[PDB]
Amino acid sequence: ETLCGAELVDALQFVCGDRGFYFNKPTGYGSSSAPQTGIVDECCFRSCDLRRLEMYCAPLKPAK
Repeated sequence: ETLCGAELVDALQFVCGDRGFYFNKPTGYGSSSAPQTGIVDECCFRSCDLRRLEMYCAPLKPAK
């Protein structure tokens, strides 16, 4: 059905891997912030798909 609490973190840990993850979707400057909203709203309170969930993975960088 949905992903919450520990299940949500396990999912984020598995999908994101070494990259790590975050919970609040970015908003961008001099904007509004429905206050601070993110993955709980998208994947726990409601149903989300893999592509949505993967948007909460942090970058990788790299550096050459």
